[PDB]
Amino acid sequence: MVEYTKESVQADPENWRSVDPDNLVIFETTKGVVYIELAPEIAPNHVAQIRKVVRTGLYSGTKFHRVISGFMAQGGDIAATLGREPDLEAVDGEFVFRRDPKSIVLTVINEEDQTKSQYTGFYNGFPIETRQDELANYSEDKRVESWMPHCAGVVSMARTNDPNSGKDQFFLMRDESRFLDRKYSSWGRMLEGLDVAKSLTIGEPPERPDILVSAVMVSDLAPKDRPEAWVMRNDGPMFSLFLDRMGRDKDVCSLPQTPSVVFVSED
Ligand SMILES: [Mg+2]
Ligand SMILES: [Mg+2]
Repeated sequence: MVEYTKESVQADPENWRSVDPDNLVIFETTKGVVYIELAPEIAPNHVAQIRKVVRTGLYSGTKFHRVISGFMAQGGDIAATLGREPDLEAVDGEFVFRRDPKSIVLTVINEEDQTKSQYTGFYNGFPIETRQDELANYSEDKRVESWMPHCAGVVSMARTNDPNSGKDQFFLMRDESRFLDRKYSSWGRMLEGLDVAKSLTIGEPPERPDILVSAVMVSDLAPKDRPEAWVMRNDGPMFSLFLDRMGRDKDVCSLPQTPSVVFVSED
């Protein structure tokens, strides 16, 4: 809706947060590129797992083997294309995190007095849903339960009925899917490439699935080769204007994603 230049973003740290290259993953697919920001504060062990799997090279060539319109695109089944079970352990479910409301502060969408058991907002460009902050007054850890809801753009971990079976398979959220919330380990967000995810070939499985051609951690690239990503600061005034413009009656998943931009290197 609004295009932001690299110059305008770099000059304005009040409104733009630079993404850590070790939190930035490039998924090159047969429908285009997806840039994912990892969310270590939301799912620390899953974020470590994704870095680990990416760095094995084993995601390369994995299919998007389960793609459901209006839901998600699932990929990352290494065994299916490697031809053998990979040397890879499962990761325990991380469906919620314990948030300190004095430390990790959500930007609310509506400033009106809250009256529900839960609310949503943004932190570092990630959508967040939470139990009420007032519970932290008396909880044993002075924290409250929060999670990253499965809005379009979120990236999460596939699993079986076993909550600890997440390992390699992931899904790219194509549409708001709140029935997944608190049941699947969301761990990242597509800064760019939601449209790419929404274009992956549908099927269970597709006859001829799209492919995750390569995955790269940006921190593993030489400095001059690194794309540079920025995410609008939810607590800054440009985001206030964005909410004004888009509608503050909307829940976090009915808004667009937090404005984000990825700039690739010159030749
Ligand atoms: Mg769709
Ligand atoms: Mg409250």
